[PDB]
Amino acid sequence: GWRAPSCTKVTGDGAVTFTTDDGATLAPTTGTLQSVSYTHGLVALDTPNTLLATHNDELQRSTDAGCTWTKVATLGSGSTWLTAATGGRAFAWEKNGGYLARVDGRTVTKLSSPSADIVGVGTDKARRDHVRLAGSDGQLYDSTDAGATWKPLGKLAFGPGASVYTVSFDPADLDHAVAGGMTTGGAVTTDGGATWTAATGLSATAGGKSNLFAASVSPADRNVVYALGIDLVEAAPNSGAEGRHLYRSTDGGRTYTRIVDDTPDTELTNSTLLAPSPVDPNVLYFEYGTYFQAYGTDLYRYDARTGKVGKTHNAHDGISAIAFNPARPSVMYLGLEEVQI
Amino acid sequence: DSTSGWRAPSCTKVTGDGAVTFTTDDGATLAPTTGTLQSVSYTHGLVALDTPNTLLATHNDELQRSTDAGCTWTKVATLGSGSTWLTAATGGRAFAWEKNGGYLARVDGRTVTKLSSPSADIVGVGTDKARRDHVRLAGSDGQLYDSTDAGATWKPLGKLAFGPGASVYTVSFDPADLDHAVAGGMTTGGAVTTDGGATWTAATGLSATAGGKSNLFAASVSPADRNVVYALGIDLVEAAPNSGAEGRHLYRSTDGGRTYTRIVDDTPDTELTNSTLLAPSPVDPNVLYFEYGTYFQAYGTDLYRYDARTGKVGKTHNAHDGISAIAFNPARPSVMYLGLEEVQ
Ligand SMILES: [Ca+2]
Ligand SMILES: [Ca+2]
Ligand SMILES: [Ca+2]
Ligand SMILES: [Ca+2]
Repeated sequence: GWRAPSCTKVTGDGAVTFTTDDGATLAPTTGTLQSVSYTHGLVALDTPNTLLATHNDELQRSTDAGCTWTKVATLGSGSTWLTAATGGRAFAWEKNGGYLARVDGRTVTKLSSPSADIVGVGTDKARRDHVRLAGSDGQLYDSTDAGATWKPLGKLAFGPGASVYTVSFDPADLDHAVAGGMTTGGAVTTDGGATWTAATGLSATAGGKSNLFAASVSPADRNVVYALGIDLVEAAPNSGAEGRHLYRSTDGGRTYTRIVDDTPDTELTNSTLLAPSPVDPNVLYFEYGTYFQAYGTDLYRYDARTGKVGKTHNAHDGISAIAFNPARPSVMYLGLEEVQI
Repeated sequence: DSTSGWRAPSCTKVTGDGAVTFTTDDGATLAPTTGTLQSVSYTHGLVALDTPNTLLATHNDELQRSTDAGCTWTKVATLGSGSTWLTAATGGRAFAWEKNGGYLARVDGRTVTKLSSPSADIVGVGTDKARRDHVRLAGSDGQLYDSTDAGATWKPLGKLAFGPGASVYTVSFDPADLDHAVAGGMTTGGAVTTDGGATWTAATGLSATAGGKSNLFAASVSPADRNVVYALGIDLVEAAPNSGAEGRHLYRSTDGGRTYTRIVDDTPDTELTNSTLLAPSPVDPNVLYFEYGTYFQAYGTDLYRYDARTGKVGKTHNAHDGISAIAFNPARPSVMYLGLEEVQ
């Protein structure tokens, strides 16, 4: 049922638009985005032509593949991420906060998160009531009643006393997850947290420490993981080297290789958004944007076939979220930021 | 009757190993060097001395000297540290010290006197222009120390800049007044003393939020105006999680370090890091030079020039991996000496 958008202009408040050319042009929106705005929540659902977004605390829905956006509800948090689930369902959650809710069509059920500091959420494609969640100590939690109740699952990803930035769940297999921590680098599980294996390759120095700020298992190939981190040995004081790179694993998160470096031409931060292509395992989108000096936003496209990074530029202050049209993934939905300087 | 003081370099190429060159046009062109800088190299130490046409540099562990305004560089000695910074004193003297280390030595002409630092984690050194043998030093706990015998012996001076358990990225001394110093802390923002650390005023303006936490990584008092201070920091409130904002800016004070205003933001056109080198003009209080460089994708080095008259930043670009130190010709400050980096 899914189709490409049958429009060139979007009817909505300006928080969500789309591009058909990797950001070279953005569809005009009827509304003008107002400061202060972030759009951290944006997903395509399995339901044909249906998307959800959260613009600040406003949950929005489109049922015509992004041509029209309408308010559904106001959520109890002003900064939520979305994770799609089977059957017109999604989970809304505050990254590094405690807010957690379930969306069923347009109905919102606020849940009791088992963690006050959520760093990842994953859903079971085969079992729509099955959902997992990670806390910032590296503990995974499991629910089989659509998030109504929760049990701890498995062991801590890096053992006790660790600070975990992120857990990315393989969309094809919730038993497969990657964790990124402070000084502890990366870890990977394939048995739902029963055992964890430390990743290598995030430092150019054997056994070197690193921060793994963000990770994303490719929906295109369970063996491909994209990551953002700092090699703490490379970032030795007085070196003046930041040590910040993007990385790629091709063995499911066991070993990583540097693929992009933090430069003015490929600008990285500790918060760079990672958007792997859902169909091409070679392709990673990422972005940089700032309102300062009205610099605008760079939308980057990495392709592992050559290792090269292309970029387009637009005038918005940032892109907070990216989703892909399932029928034509070259159509990309962009959730936008506007901050008044 | 003539004196023969400082002059601009009377040469077109530099005879030396390639760690130090000069520019007459803010980095648009760099003087060629006879030698080719080799990996792995950093030149963290570089100063112009008071003595006519004399400079010192440290290229890794090699102390180097020039007596012809940078046209010829020769080895002086191998130092006990491979990463040292230089602070000029009067006449022919400088102090060599390892930032965030314990190595400390005095250079007089070509003579190196190894000293015993009162701190194993040095974050700042300042010299007294009026008293040749008077020097001060800061440790990473925020303690200042005082020596009146050219660094041979030391006594603690004043109180900790921030207090117990609050460590310090830097202490910058006013070159015109060793009683005036700026301290930069981890989450504790900035402080300033005008009485040699007896009292410390907490700075404002490093966070856009009143009382907000911040990191003050680097600070430099203008040699052209004791009230002008340039600084590198992160506004930790602005850098809130999920905001995506890095919170990193350059700042300027016009009251000696009591209050700061943002002047430059971290963008691809004005690239900042937690280690951005700060080099205020020695003669124009409006002008600050700073640097960004990386060898990744052979990006090279941007040398930036901020001017408070207009608020604008200009830049030049060169192909080196980085500029690790900057000094100015005292007689002709548009002549700038650059210490360079090279990494495989
Ligand atoms: Ca960067
Ligand atoms: Ca704007
Ligand atoms: Ca930067
Ligand atoms: Ca090089």
